[PDB]
Amino acid sequence: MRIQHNIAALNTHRNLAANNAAASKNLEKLSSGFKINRAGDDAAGLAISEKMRGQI
Amino acid sequence: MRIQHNIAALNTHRNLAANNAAASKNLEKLSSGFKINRAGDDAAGLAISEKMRGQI
Repeated sequence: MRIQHNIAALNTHRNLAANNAAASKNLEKLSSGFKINRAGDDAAGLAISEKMRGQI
Repeated sequence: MRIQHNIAALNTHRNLAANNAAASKNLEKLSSGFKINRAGDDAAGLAISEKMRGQI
């Protein structure tokens, strides 16, 4: 309730970690120049891109 | 009745001992930072705290 646990700081830490992760993802997308670097980014579209690259 | 026994002082001693004990309990709770240091403090709540700690 008072000392042993400070829940506001925990919530703030969570949100801070999430924001840092999102910024890191954006940095990856900007440095790479591609919007899809992993399949977790977009599954339907990775396959399409690979087939289109083969066709090109 | 007059000399051999002084009952007011006995009652005062009892109350003094009780107050000292309560103050000591409060000191324990303040130094520890926890409201439940023994099961005599609270039985239903010790178990809940332990299960919640395990889950955390």
